[PDB]
Amino acid sequence: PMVTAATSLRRALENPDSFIVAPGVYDGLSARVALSAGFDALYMTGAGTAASVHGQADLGICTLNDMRANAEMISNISPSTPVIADADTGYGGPIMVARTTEQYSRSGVAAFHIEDQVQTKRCGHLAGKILVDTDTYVTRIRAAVQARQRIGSDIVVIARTDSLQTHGYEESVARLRAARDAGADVGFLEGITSREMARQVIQDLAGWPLLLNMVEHGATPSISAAEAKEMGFRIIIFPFAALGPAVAAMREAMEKLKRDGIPGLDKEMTPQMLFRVCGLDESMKVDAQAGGAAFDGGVDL
Amino acid sequence: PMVTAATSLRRALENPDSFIVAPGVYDGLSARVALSAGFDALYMTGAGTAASVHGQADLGICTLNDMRANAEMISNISPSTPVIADADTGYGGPIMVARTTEQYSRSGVAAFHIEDQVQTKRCGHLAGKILVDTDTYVTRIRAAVQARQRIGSDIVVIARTDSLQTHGYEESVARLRAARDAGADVGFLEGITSREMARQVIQDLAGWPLLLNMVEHGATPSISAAEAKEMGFRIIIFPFAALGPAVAAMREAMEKLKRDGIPGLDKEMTPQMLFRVCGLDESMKVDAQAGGAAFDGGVDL
Amino acid sequence: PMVTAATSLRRALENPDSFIVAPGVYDGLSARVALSAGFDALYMTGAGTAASVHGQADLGICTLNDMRANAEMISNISPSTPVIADADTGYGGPIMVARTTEQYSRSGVAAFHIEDQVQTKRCGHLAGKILVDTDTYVTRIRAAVQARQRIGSDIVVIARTDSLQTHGYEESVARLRAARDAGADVGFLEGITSREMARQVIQDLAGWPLLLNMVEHGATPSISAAEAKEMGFRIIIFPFAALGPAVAAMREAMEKLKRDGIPGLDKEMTPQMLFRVCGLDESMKVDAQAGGAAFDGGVDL
Amino acid sequence: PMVTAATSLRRALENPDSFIVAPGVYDGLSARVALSAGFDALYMTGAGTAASVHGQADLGICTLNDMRANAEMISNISPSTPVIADADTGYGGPIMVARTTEQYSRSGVAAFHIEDQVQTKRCGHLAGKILVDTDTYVTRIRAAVQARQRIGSDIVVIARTDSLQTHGYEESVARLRAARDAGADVGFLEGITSREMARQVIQDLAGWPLLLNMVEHGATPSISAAEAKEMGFRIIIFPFAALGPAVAAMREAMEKLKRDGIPGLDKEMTPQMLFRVCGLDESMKVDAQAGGAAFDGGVDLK
Ligand SMILES: O=C(O)C(O)(O)C(F)(F)C(=O)O
Ligand SMILES: O=C(O)C(O)(O)C(F)(F)C(=O)O
Ligand SMILES: O=C(O)C(O)(O)C(F)(F)C(=O)O
Ligand SMILES: O=C(O)C(O)(O)C(F)(F)C(=O)O
Ligand SMILES: [Mn+2]
Ligand SMILES: [Mn+2]
Ligand SMILES: [Mn+2]
Ligand SMILES: [Mn+2]
Repeated sequence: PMVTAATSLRRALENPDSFIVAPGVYDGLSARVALSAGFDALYMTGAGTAASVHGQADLGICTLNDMRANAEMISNISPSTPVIADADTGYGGPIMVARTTEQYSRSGVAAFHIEDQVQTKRCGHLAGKILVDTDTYVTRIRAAVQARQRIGSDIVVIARTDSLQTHGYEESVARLRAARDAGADVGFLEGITSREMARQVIQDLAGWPLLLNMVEHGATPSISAAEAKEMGFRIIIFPFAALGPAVAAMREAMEKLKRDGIPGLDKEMTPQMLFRVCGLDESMKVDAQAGGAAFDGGVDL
Repeated sequence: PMVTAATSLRRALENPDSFIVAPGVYDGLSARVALSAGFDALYMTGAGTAASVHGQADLGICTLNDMRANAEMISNISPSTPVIADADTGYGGPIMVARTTEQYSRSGVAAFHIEDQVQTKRCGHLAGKILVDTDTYVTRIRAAVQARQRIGSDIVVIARTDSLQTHGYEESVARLRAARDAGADVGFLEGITSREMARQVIQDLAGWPLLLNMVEHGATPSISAAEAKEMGFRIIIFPFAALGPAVAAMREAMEKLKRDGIPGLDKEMTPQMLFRVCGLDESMKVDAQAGGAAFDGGVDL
Repeated sequence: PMVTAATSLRRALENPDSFIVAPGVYDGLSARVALSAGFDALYMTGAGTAASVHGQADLGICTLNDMRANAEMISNISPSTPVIADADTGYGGPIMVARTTEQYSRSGVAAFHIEDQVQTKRCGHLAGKILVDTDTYVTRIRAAVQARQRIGSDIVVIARTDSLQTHGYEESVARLRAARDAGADVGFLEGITSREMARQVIQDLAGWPLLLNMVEHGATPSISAAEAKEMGFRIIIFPFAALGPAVAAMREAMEKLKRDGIPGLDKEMTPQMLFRVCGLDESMKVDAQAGGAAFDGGVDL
Repeated sequence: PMVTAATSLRRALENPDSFIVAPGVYDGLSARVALSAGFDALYMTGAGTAASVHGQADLGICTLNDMRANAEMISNISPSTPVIADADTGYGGPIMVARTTEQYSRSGVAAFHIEDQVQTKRCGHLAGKILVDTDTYVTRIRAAVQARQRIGSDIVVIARTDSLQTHGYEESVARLRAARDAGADVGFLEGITSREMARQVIQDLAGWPLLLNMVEHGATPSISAAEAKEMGFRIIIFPFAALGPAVAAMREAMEKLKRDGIPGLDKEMTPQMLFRVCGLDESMKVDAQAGGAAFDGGVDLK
């Protein structure tokens, strides 16, 4: 019997108390660090995938192949951490949304989210978004739900709406209701603009687990994880938890290297140290375990 | 016709006053950030490829597919900037050394490096490394040379040897010699153990450009670029330039997130901020030029 | 001094007397076979690709990754042989049409066609098609011409319209001329319905090279290369010239393997014969010239 | 729960009565065709993958990435039909054999085979084969077996040796044995020189279910389905069963296209027909059921 984190994430979002905290990772390393810090959930950012795999802004540039491989490898770094993964708008219509679902399920991906934008989608905290009508939107969600059923996957279907910005509060809620009716599992109102409004969605969709996108310095005012739990939310996501820090530091680092002529990393950061963050030691156990002798001796010095 | 940065680097390699300084990057973000900071050349670390793409240590886990893809994107962020891309051992015998060359060429890679380890390779600063003999190795260096000139490519072939730690300085120099005769453009003594030895290679192989691999806190004492230039090297790489610092900053930041429950990114790090680092302005022009409406009134909130 | 069939074909189309016959190929095998036949050009069918890569119909399930990979590899079987690569609707808006143009050009592709359906397009001989408005289409062509030009590519842009069935003859022509004005290299009126439309269109955009798509037993009367040349076409393609016969042959061989329980391939299908169809001899030479003893001996017996 | 055709097959293999007939497919077309002919199992040929995905010979060109992708798409067309996928040598040492085992399980691959060649392998019917040593090889086998249990897959680890051409019959059987020992489920003596040795090897490795690779016009004399069943094989594969014919038919099609200046395909082959061979109807039902109307009025021309 093979296992997926969809299952125990699914049980937790059925327990009305357990609260899910998920930092936003974008590649192998951010995922290894966020694990070491002791988080019990990860979020694979679409934006961060764009950044790292393409060097590109969050503009629909990422392909299903792109997202799925990244989502996959992030999922099996630790197969019991549920991974919540971006899936943008489904990489097409029903035919495509199902492949994405099927794919993300086989991959061990614990949840994903489908938004209501046109396929050449935009970061949610960006102006001038373009949406698809409610009918097409429900059709994506209904495909993802029917797709998981057919293969018996527990993968958690998260319905994002980007419509607040363009269409007003009332309409985004009509969309979330309509996604709840097609069988979605969690509701995702993107870019909540106020505490009044976080409070107001939660009651308007009372008893449906909702998710908060705590992207900072965008449309959404700062809510700590505790306050969100307390407000009623069931999941909070921090898409730039890794990406932000990593940018500031590399920048300073490259400017330092520029004036200086050598990086000057702390003497702690040895290649073995750096490798250990990426599972060196577990990787050599695997070799010694199967009769191999390549890491005979260790690996220092 | 189409241009590649092979020809600049190969040209610059001929003027013996030009000295190529290339920091390590390992994904799009590090790349854009290295570029933003004014570097004239980039080095894509294999180790860093393994870590960001796979979350794995540097042990030959990366496939040609992984490597090339990552090489092409990094190379095309800024087409006029030369990129020296790790090619491990050529991912096979000659047949593969050859596809490796052609594909890196087509990708717009400016230079690459092939070493004398078994395919199932390992970072050069760990104990244990297992090598192939001199003939096989030369076969690889010859395969790259032949495949480049067969397609009319100016990509720069860097001959590396990982054989100092087990076979001794003398052998290491003998393999560089063979390689030089086989037509490599640049010598790569991995894991130079002293300044004595740095000055010494340069002399024993005088006339022939050499790379210094400036990985700190490993086998090589800390030599700055200015100093390497003065010794007589032609290229200096720093594989962990972005990676060390990103690992530190993210570890920090994830620890903060865990205690704090909100990441607290500096206010300067809006979503737009971060996309703008990843070419958002330019992506927005392509559209407008083409001329699209998507982006109309930009994206600011 | 890297080179590309794109430029060879650019030139062909500059002289109106040149006539181009390009059979459909969909994978490495079809490609080798068609090359062995002596054909001077290839057409990588999108439909085709979907069937081999995915085991799926032509419904817009291939992503850019799929199509670029296939196109590149086909293109580099015989680098001197121009390959006309299907490129669907460009895999998104302008941003993606450039990435498509850039990648295809780096891959050695000679030409590609962009059409005017929605991104979840279907084969042009199915009913139903859904189209985007003319402006949105022109925006695509325009991005490919621009993208071409920013990078100095000679790649041929082929403007397709699927508008005949839904909008009729004259809207079709209107769209085509609109694309010509945007810098497109070749017109492509999908599923022309009569031999006199054939001739009407050729004088309707006279001076401008036109492609005939000779897919049989859908929408288009059966017209030959001789006949097409005479009519005044510049390029004739046959998406299923390899595909169909392969299907039918495999169908019959699977029944016969069904009943008889041993395939009974002809005495000449040895493994080695099959391999020589795919460059065994040439890639054994690659090795030797390097050279290892890998195939030292030969491979036979 | 998601269900793997690897279980249905593990269990089929405990039945001493179940004989598995598996034709070699290599792309989606050749999968879809094999299925409709009614086969209950498919074989992904390593060789055929090289040819179709790369245009290249069977020489170690394919990377794990390559092979997994084909193996995955091929398993999931009919997800209840077991797919036995080539795995070459496992693309490196344990670490890599582990990843291969893992990815092939997630993909739905029913079985995969691992050989004792150098990682730059060649078709086991070419000369020149250069092997690795027994220890090294058991390390590979033991790793796919440990990887498999670490994650709880039913995936069937087939053990293959190429050592017959190079090191003789008795060494060939020593290797195959060392490997039953490290936990492999199915044995694969590749390139059987004669029919009395096909009879012999079953005897020598009684207890353990074996696979015949029936590649025609190489080293192995031609032995049929019922005939290998009788002798006592559990699995027979025909790696070129899709690819031989396709080559012959395409060569002819090209000659005809020069002769006639048009393929002259049969009235039967409408685009629709070929598409339906590729599951177009299934595809269109997925859209309708999800509420999409993209295929309203259907898709046959009017
Ligand atoms: O992380 C993401 O990709 C995202 O979709 O959640 C987002 F943050 F960019 C967003 O659009 O909000
Ligand atoms: O960065 C690399 O991949 C490298 O090869 O330069 C190295 F640093 F890992 C090394 O092997 O020294
Ligand atoms: O081969 C193709 O992909 C094609 O676009 O030309 C076609 F045949 F499918 C078609 O749409 O005519
Ligand atoms: O199909 C294959 O790749 C194969 O391994 O079975 C073979 F036929 F090439 C072989 O090695 O015999
Ligand atoms: Mn996103
Ligand atoms: Mn390296
Ligand atoms: Mn097409
Ligand atoms: Mn094989």
